[PDB]
Amino acid sequence: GDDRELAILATAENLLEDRPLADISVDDLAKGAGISRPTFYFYFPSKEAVLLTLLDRVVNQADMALQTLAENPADTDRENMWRTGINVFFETFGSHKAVTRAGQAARATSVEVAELWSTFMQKWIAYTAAVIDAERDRGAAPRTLPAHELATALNLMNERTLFASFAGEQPSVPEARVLDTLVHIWVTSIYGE
Amino acid sequence: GDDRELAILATAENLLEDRPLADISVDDLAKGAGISRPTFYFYFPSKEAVLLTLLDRVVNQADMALQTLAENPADTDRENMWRTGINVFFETFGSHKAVTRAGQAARATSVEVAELWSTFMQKWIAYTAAVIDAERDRGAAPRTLPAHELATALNLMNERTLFASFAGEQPSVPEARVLDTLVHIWVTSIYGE
Ligand SMILES: CC1CCN(C(=O)NCCc2ccccc2F)CC1
Ligand SMILES: CC1CCN(C(=O)NCCc2ccccc2F)CC1
Repeated sequence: GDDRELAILATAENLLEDRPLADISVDDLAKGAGISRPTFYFYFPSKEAVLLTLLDRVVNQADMALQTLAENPADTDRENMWRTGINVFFETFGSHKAVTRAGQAARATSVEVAELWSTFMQKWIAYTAAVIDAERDRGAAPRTLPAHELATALNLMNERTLFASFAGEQPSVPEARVLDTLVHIWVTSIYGE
Repeated sequence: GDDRELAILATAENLLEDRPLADISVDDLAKGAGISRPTFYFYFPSKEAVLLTLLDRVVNQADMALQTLAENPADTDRENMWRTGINVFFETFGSHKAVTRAGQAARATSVEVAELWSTFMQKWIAYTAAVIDAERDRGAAPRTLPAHELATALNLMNERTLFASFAGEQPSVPEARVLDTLVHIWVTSIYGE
């Protein structure tokens, strides 16, 4: 039950490593999961719905990791605080490159996928702005841009830059340089006069 | 000749303001341009090719504006230098929101559109890095990140952030705040220790 379901999800994530969702069939997913096509339709209405569930898992995994961090302060300078936070997204999405890639592309064709990204990005921006505000209240960060607007641009930078790196797009920051690149821009823009 | 062609381009840009390219027909474009469908096929192979030509015009317009700037230094602080430069992209693409939007979306489905964006973004990143390097050589900017990697992330930030603003995406920086937001992040990340 949960097992045929997990098998479908696992097969899907595996096949997305070798080709886009458009070139993966329900027959492909049913075969890999060791079920029939009708049985597949019991668990999911479409291959699109399978991707939505995989994305939902990855996004929630990042979100839960960030919550864990937010409850367990690492005893560290402000630079490492931001780095450890950005690193949740670098490792979580970077550990699931095929779902990241397919799920980013599905934003264009799926209202549910677009709304999932939007909902979480809104949450992560709100948390970023809350942390900036705390830094300003403690006198460590200067009162420059509206915190929520700065948070929005930094979050959108990370989305575009991380995913371009993972995809090896031209242009992109090399994956082995992208964390240091983003941390630098976050720290200088949050603390800089 | 060039006139039926310009009419097709103008009709296309006008119709893209009210709906996506998928919901615009060649009949729609031929009618608006006051020609027949066969005559249309003389000027362009597809509605896709029409969008590519419109994008090509917008991208080259931004590029030519930047070249103009690069030959005519405004007598100004470093902050206004970067602002005037970012503003080329804000005004050029923001003056052509429907082509920007459709052309951004076509990256997913058109190798020629993806390669056009890539080619120009590579040029703009190279120029950004050249300016940063000049700032470092004159002793105004510190030698922090590799210039080309910093340039890449700042350019990708601007792409994602400007286009989200123009589209009114959730989340996005309000359009009336996006220039100041980007300039702040550019200046603090380029000059900041
Ligand atoms: C899809 C994208 C992926 C990249 N992304 C991202 O790196 N945000 C960083 C969020 C963050 C870092 C440090 C402290 C708090 C905090 F919220 C947003 C979502
Ligand atoms: C599609 C995107 C749109 C946004 N974008 C962009 O703002 N780049 C800024 C480029 C720049 C600014 C100042 C000086 C030199 C310089 F090159 C890149 C391309």
